[PDB]
Amino acid sequence: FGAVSCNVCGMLYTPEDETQHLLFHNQFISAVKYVGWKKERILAEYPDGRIIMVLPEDPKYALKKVDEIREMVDNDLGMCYSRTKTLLFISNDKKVVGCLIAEHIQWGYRVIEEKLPAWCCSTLPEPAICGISRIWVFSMMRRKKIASRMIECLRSNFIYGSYLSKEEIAFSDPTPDGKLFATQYCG
Ligand SMILES: CC(=O)SCCNC(=O)CCNC(=O)[C@H](O)C(C)(C)COP(=O)(O)OP(=O)(O)OC[C@H]1O[C@@H](n2cnc3c(N)ncnc32)[C@H](O)[C@@H]1OP(=O)(O)O
Ligand SMILES: [Zn+2]
Repeated sequence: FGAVSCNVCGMLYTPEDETQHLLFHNQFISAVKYVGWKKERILAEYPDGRIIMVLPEDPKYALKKVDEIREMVDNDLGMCYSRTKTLLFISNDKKVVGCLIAEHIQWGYRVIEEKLPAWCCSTLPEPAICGISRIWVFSMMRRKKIASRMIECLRSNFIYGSYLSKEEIAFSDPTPDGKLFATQYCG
């Protein structure tokens, strides 16, 4: 062996990999700490937690909380923020186990892109599509159908009174995990 997987941070490190575990560790535990603000925007309750949503109009403490989770997600993986919404899964331990950021696109044209291993589809844009920019769940909580619950809550609530359909959702170019999570839906 010689390499480790941290039991509270999830990273696998070791040189210079441990001097990078410290910085991500500190960024992690400080990011996932959810105190529990008043009048949170719960979309669904669960035995293993619940799903809140934050909007760009919310208090500063909620927004700054989201940018620090976001900034944590990006380093764990390596645009216009006024139109986003962010969903967070919190554990019963008052910790954030899942994050999903989706942009409301007003000017998106359906296109088909040829890709052997660009055609227009309409003269007008689609009325509303939900672009998923970030989908993240903490490694020691993965494979527990909790991103699936963030999509299910995404689609029930990203636009009040309507239930997003496969046509009405896009996403940014995925990772292997994002791909492995997507073929869930394709079919
Ligand atoms: C930003 C972009 O748009 S791409 C960014 C993608 N995010 C990441 O890569 C971060 C690291 N990965 C993760 O956080 C998670 O693996 C996510 C976000 C991809 C999905 O979270 P998960 O909780 O694991 O997904 P969830 O449990 O809800 O459903 C996963 C399903 O995907 C399918 N799947 C198959 N293989 C895998 C795999 N290796 N990993 C994940 N899902 C898989 C399964 O059908 C699985 O359902 P099942 O467990 O009942 O068999
Ligand atoms: Zn650690």
